[PDB]
Amino acid sequence: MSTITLNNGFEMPVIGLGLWRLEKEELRSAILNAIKLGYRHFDAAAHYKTEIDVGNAIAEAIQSGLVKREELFITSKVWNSDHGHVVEACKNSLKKLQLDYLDLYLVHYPLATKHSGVGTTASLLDENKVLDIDVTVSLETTWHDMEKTVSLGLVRSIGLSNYELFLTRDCLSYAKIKPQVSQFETHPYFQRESLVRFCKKHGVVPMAHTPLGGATANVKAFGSISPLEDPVLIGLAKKYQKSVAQIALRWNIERGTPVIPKSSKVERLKENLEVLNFKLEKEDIELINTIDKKFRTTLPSLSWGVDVYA
Amino acid sequence: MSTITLNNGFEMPVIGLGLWRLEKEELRSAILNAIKLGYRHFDAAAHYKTEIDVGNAIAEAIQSGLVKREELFITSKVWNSDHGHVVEACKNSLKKLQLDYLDLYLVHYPLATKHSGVGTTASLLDENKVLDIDVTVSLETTWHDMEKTVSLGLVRSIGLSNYELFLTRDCLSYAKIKPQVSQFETHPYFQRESLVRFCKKHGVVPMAHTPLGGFGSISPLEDPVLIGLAKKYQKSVAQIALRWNIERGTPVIPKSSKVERLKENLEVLNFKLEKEDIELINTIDKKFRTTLPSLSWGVDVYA
Repeated sequence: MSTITLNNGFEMPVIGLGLWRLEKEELRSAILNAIKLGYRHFDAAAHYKTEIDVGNAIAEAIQSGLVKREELFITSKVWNSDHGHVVEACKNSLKKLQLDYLDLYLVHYPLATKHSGVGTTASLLDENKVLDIDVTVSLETTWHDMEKTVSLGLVRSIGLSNYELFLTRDCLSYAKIKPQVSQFETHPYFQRESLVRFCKKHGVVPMAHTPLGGATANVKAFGSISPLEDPVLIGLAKKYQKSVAQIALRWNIERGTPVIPKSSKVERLKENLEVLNFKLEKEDIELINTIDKKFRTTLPSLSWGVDVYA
Repeated sequence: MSTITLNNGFEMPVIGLGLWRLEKEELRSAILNAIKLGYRHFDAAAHYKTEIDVGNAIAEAIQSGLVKREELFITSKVWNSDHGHVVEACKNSLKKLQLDYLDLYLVHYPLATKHSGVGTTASLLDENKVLDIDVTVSLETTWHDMEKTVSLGLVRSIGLSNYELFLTRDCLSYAKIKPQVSQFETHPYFQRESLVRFCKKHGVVPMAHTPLGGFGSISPLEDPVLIGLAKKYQKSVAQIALRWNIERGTPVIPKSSKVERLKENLEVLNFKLEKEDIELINTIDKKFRTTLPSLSWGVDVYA
């Protein structure tokens, strides 16, 4: 089976295509190729500034008969600048994506910043070139407006992005609609066992963005540490006759954590989706568990002038 | 200038004695010796299980004329198991400490766990030996009850412990009484500049617990930069580390029983670091967290 049941009954594909940093012709080809290969889950966001292009690619695929809307699981996210404008931000995402509903809508960060206009998300700086962090809209107020997007019928499922244990426990304690999903960076070098286990205990599906850590299949410069170069994963890739990326992705799937790897290259798109077609043995899961480095690789731009993980 | 003005007008001594892991005769003597040397700020907590002994030492000090209550700044904290029983927990701390009011009352962690009885705080475990974390009381509900301890006259100033940027921004956005203080681990190997600056921007005084940092082991007091500055200023490395936090408006609560160390820590008020030397220390940040909850919780809250 290729899906996981969310706590409101909807089925979510456990492999999705992460769309962060895909643009223009590469974005169009990636989405079309992915749908042709069998991808049914696409992870977008307002602040990627690509929702119109994502919508155009999905529209082409539907109009060409490659897939039906109801077969797709489409996610977007409300940016930090719209924590006080959730419903209108949601309507704007739907307009740009050419959709009547979203399958999943996430709070992109547990952080409100100065509003910059609906549909024109931004990370505005103050007089000292420091992120203009808002201190008027609570995360709970934002969450209750996420609940409104559900009651309005704009969104089926709602959830969190980049929330950790304290913030997730807080959400559970004030939520009227419990989050369906909590998405955050996790992979074999940042395993976050306690956070994953806590989400699952309370019926929240944890979802791994950045599920390969720093890693890409490109030729690159020295000085970028990644779980895919770990000898443990290299050995397991040889054992299973899989790529190291496939081993890393399957490790998250084995613990009930869907993955949204990013890729435009058809060979790799195909390999990542074929993670559905093998299983890791128990002892090999336990071997991968030993290589955690507690190593965070997905960070906000230095241009914020604030380390939110300080 | 031995105090900093909180956003509600009360003065707080920038050097305090942290009482974590002091008990029995060591605790009583440390408090009496600290007061005699000039300490006026004492950082207690319900979950340290020592409030009765802390209160007895403070009472003895006042009774002997060493100090008056109004000259002392006393802090306690509500434990994770009491996030739904804040006023009861506060009155219990006041009873054990033999005080009529607290100067400062902190939420010990941004985490609620299963209630274990007022005055008998604990970190309870579920069926699989994992911390029994509560999902019914919000941090905002706890905060409004911290505000109620102020309304009732039990507490002058209220604040946060072990909250970081996302949680502190959230508190500021729903608080009716803005927190006076945010206390967290910070020292030259875990400088957290963005968090310190954010607190200060919004009128919250950041306060450094674990201000000296950390077989074998690791410590900022062993960094060649601090060792060199110690010789340059003719101070101890610990004094350099403490002064560095004081220089950026971040009070410190070092823990210590030995009179010689108590005295040296308080004399941090008697010298200043030059701008260029502060900048030298700023270069040695390691983002290195050393103060962690017990492994017996079975959960890494910083996961």
